[PDB]
Amino acid sequence: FCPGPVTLCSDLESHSTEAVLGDALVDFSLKLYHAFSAMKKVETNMAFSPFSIASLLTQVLLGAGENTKTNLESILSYPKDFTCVHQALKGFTTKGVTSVSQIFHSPDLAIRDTFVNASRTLYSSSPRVLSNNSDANLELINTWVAKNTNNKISRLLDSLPSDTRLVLLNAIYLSAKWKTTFDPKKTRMEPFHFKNSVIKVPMMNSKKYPVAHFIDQTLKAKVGQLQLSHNLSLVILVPQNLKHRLEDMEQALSPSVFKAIMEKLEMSKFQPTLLTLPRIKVTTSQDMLSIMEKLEFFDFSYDLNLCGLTEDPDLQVSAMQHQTVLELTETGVEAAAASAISVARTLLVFEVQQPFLFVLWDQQHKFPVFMGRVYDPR
Repeated sequence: FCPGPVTLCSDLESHSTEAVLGDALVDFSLKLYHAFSAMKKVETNMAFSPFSIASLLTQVLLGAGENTKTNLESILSYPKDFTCVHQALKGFTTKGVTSVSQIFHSPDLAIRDTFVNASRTLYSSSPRVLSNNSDANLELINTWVAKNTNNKISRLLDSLPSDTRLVLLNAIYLSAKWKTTFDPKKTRMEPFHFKNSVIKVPMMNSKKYPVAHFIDQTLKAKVGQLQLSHNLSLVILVPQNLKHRLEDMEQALSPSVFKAIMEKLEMSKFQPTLLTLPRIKVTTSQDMLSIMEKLEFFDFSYDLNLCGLTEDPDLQVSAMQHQTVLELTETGVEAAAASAISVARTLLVFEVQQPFLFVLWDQQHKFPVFMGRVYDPR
């Protein structure tokens, strides 16, 4: 027994589910954030895409039965009978990233016909078959990923198991950039508070950068939003004083707090601000089967039901890999506006000079495209 293929939703029904999906992706983002943080060493930079990971998992969900279906739904925070999710996900795609997801399988694993067309339609690729030797396959996968990421991700995999039957892959990079360009002639070495010490890093600077910002009292953090191209923004969360550790802020960032931060920002206006921050440059490669286990999802390596994908009775995911590349330097779409001098006696300020958490936020559909943290900008 296996659930028959999911039925397509009308356009109207699919638009109604955007808000549900937005809510789930926020929930899911936080579960990932803590699991990513639990896998990594204590004071490290990281960046991941809840959206593109969710999309990959949802494409797997498309082929799941039994407990795996329920277990995936829980992880993803989807309610039962969320059948339009596969179309809504496709509608949320942002052109400010290039994301590539793919399922690769051995030749001895037969993919069902009903999964092939559903997959292509809804996720823009049907599963791809691997070769009969594994050296060939590594290079097949890495070349495919390079090809499809305009060479930003050229080594998604270092190795593969020798008995590889099913591989799940997502690679993603940010192509959007700052709506307002930073003047590279102003970038300056400034202090950044890291460990108990002060280090100097290059900081992008403006005296009047449009920033929407406030102070959140539950987080004890300054919250600032910078506008990007493609209806995306970067939201930066920095603990107020050096008194506060990023760790404590991480704990306090619940889904309600997170949501509230986002609803507040949609209503906060962008204002001329004295702004200082490092260049943000983070690449993270993560074995996602360890993350799925941290999230207490075990099905990929034990008792898997992907009956919709394949009839094969002895199935496990041999590898699941995610890579984000996220880079924001001075380059922006538009030149800074001008003002005549000071006029102002009081100027707004937002300076990023200690470890911080970030969310790259989709303003149109209200979800996190990326999330992560920077401890050391070098």
